[PDB]
Amino acid sequence: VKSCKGRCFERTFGNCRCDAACVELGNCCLDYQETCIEPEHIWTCNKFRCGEKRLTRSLCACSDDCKDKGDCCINYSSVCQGEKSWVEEPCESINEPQCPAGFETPPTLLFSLDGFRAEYLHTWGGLLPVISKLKKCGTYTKNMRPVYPTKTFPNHYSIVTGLYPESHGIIDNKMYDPKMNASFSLKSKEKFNPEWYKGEPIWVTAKYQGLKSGTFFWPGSDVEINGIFPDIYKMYNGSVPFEERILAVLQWLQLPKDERPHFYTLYLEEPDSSGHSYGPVSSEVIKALQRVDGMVGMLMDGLKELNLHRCLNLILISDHGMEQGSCKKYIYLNKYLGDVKNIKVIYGPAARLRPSDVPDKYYSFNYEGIARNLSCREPNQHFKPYLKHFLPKRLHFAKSDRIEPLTFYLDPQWQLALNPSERKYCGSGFHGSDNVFSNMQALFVGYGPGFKHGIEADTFENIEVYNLMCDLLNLTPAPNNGTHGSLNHLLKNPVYTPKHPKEVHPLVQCPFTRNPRDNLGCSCNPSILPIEDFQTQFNLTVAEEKIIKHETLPYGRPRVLQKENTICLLSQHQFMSGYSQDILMPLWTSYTVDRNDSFSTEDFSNCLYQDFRIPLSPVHKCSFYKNNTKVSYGFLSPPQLNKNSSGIYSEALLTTNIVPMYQSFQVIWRYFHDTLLRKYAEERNGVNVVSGPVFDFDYDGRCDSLENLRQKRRVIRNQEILIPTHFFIVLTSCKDTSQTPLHCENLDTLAFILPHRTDNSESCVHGKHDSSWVEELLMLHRARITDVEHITGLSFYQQRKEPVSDILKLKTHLPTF
Ligand SMILES: *[C@@H]1O[C@H](CO)[C@@H](O[C@@H]2O[C@H](CO)[C@@H](O[C@@H]3O[C@H](CO)[C@@H](O)[C@H](O[C@@H]4O[C@H](CO)[C@@H](O)[C@H](O)[C@@H]4O)[C@@H]3O)[C@H](O)[C@H]2NC(C)=O)[C@H](O)[C@H]1NC(C)=O
Ligand SMILES: *[C@@H]1O[C@H](CO)[C@@H](O[C@@H]2O[C@H](CO)[C@@H](O[C@H]3O[C@H](CO)[C@@H](O)[C@H](O)[C@@H]3O)[C@H](O)[C@H]2NC(C)=O)[C@H](O)[C@H]1NC(C)=O
Ligand SMILES: *[C@@H]1O[C@H](CO)[C@@H](O[C@@H]2O[C@H](CO)[C@@H](O)[C@H](O)[C@H]2NC(C)=O)[C@H](O)[C@H]1NC(C)=O
Ligand SMILES: COc1ccc2c(Oc3ccc(NS(N)(=O)=O)cc3)ccnc2c1
Ligand SMILES: *[C@@H]1O[C@H](CO)[C@@H](O)[C@H](O)[C@H]1NC(C)=O
Ligand SMILES: *[C@@H]1O[C@H](CO)[C@@H](O)[C@H](O)[C@H]1NC(C)=O
Ligand SMILES: [Zn+2]
Ligand SMILES: [Zn+2]
Repeated sequence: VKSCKGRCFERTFGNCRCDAACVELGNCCLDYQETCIEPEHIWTCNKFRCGEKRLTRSLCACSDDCKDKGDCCINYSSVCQGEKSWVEEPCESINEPQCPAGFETPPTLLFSLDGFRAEYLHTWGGLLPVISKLKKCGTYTKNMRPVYPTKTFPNHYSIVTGLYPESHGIIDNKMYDPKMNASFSLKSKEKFNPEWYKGEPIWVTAKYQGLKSGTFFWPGSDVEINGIFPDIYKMYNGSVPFEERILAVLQWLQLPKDERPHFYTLYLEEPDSSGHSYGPVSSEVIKALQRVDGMVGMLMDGLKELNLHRCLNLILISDHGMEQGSCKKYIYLNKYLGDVKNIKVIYGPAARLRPSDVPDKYYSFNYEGIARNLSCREPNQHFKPYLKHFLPKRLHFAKSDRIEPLTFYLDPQWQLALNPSERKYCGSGFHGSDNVFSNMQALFVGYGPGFKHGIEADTFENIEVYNLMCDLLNLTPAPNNGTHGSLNHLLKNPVYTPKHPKEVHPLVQCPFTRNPRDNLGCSCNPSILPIEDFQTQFNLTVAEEKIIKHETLPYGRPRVLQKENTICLLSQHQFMSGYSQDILMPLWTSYTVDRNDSFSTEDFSNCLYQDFRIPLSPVHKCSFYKNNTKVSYGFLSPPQLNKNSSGIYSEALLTTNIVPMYQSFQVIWRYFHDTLLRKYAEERNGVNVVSGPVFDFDYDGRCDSLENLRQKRRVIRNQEILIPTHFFIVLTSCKDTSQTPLHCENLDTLAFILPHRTDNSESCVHGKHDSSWVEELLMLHRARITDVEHITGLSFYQQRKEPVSDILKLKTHLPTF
């Protein structure tokens, strides 16, 4: 008499009412809403609904017959039969997958929570029980590094292609292509134009190898790519409630095996939506995090009902993080340029500049002009104009013609526009900043038979996930920017065992040739002890060679993977090197600074000794460089480093150990070898060094072919000289500072690809100590060893006893401080 249970919408006499008219009269039963109305709007059972008379308008049922008719709400068993929800069960390991026929290869589901920054789980884990249990029972990283720019379409498409945006063509949510003379927008018909989307998304990879795919939203999944759609896909519609998306995927997993997909996707707009609207630290973001946690729980409860919770490989992921924007942390360019109307500026933290008159002036326009106009205009300026090829190589943001030739690099929390009118609310949450900023780091949790249990992996990049998903589905990956095997440590049973790459040609021989001691035009410091008998000093016993090889190449010599190359090994007492006769320059030197080594202050300028192992060339003579305004030279292995004396190491002054070097770059190079290298050596109990030139004239992150290098030589004093685009450095010590670089159990690495520029305008030098700015520039231009490998065509560490996959893990690491 006091409850609507069983009598929804039936007229009553005397009892509280359960008809629509009761509301206005205020004589409804206490439970009228929960019993009769709520079921039309919710996907959950509760203590009011358990044993309900079936309602015709209810989204799912909590009636006694719901199991038989198979339309129970997902939480029915937990709430109405007192069984445990997935999250309530303790972790148990999934060694053998428990799958139906059709799933001999188990399915993989890629579940994106847009704008879920890694920090949300660090801080709010206690409010997020389901995601917290997936972490506890699964494979987790505190930080997954997204691609630059840290935006939705770029990162989602990178996750399913393993490609940098510069290569997959989706470089932002808004772009212009000058060859197509079209603009890309998420609100335009151009979003569906196949021409934008390059590479091979995993659902295409899967199709070619006999697996069907089912996407409930993913950037690109509603587009015909290489003539292919997913076998099941949805036209984007953000209004579709999360519950309906999850329920649909659970229907696809019940398809008969002939039509049932193996690869699934799920995309939710939260907590990105709430992040923008209310900021990453807000009541709205907390409620949004609890909601997506509940939705993940709904999937797991759903998989459990289907007995697929020990079958399906789930990758819970996000595209990027979220930062608090501020109207006080917004740069407007009109302050420096005036209210000009000939330029269009892409606003945000990944701001870019382009002429209005396109495609006509797209290449011809004076980018360099505005670049110089906007450099070092204030002290502690919060932005930096960069021609795209001068951006740090770690950002891999230049190759595409869709990347405007002038870009801006913004400090954390800072954004940029032309003027206040051409942006949105400045106080909103935002993302797009440098992919190494803490608040831009993303979520990754892997749970299922394929994944290890209770593992916390070191930080990895989302471009590695394509290969991982391919391994989980026994697919052969399309060519991508991931290092295949670098994530084998996440997998119970790795399917791909990587091998170190084999070098194409063997080392050529550079033998001693008797030739006349020639004048090089050098005014050598009298301090330096010249090389009196070369043939004597460099005819080494195999006993003596083995001592040097062990001290300078403790990890093995760099191997050269280039097609056409003639490299030869040069021994010296303190360093080894690979010399290119084809470019008259070493491709790499290797030496080791010990904790108790000496660095000389004695001048060694305009001093060189002839190396009788290679033909003498005009560009190897002090005379070529004497009062030369266009280029100078520098040494790879540092002459300042003496082990046997307290003077200058004479063997380092050989013509074979010099590289063309702009006078402005010498400031950086000197500071590194005089100050920093000594400090590193002390702090780490020694440091092995490998340094060399880099030639990336195509600014594509790859070493240029020898064919291409011929046409890139400059003419200076009627000599053909090849000037490096960058210089690389790779420092290697031990994790354990009790050990020296020659006897490490575990390698601690730190690599740089320093840009080789005619000025130091990048660093805004004037009125600041030399000390500060050089370390700041090194930090900004750090790189993975894998980045160095791709851009030099070298391969390091091939003599380490570690398995290959462990070395790939080490080479793909990027140091964060
Ligand atoms: C990330 O991974 C990417 C995929 O592996 C990789 O990009 C590939 O780069 C190579 C070389 O730049 C591209 O391969 C072709 O190589 C020749 C060079 O001789 C190009 O000329 C050729 O272009 C073409 O032009 C022809 C016109 O006559 C035509 O017949 C061809 O069909 C073709 O259009 C190729 O471009 C390859 O396409 C790239 N793939 C993609 C998807 O971008 C990146 O280098 C790698 N990034 C890093 C930093 O490692
Ligand atoms: C995008 O997804 C939206 C949410 O799924 C969807 O909106 C919803 O569309 C349904 C259509 O059934 C509306 O229901 C209306 O139509 C039925 C059919 O007879 C009648 O009961 C009523 O006239 C009812 O108003 C929902 O009201 C509506 N839901 C919401 C929250 O707006 C869109 O249709 C989807 N598609 C596109 C392309 O926009
Ligand atoms: C490149 O695209 C631009 C912009 O769409 C084109 O410019 C337009 O030209 C038409 C022809 O009279 C006019 O509608 C307008 O002057 C422009 N339209 C807009 C929307 O700005 C241009 O024709 C295209 N082609 C080339 C190669 O320049
Ligand atoms: C079906 O393929 C897709 C998947 C996602 C798409 C998308 O995802 C987004 C949604 C909303 C915001 N804006 S937000 N999260 O602030 O409200 C951004 C990206 C935008 C446009 N098309 C898509 C097609
Ligand atoms: C920068 O260019 C603007 C025009 O866009 C000009 O008015 C201004 O004087 C320039 N500022 C310099 C050169 O510092
Ligand atoms: C030329 O080089 C010498 C030292 O070799 C240097 O002291 C001098 O400044 C330079 N001369 C000119 C013309 O700049
Ligand atoms: Zn996003
Ligand atoms: Zn966003």
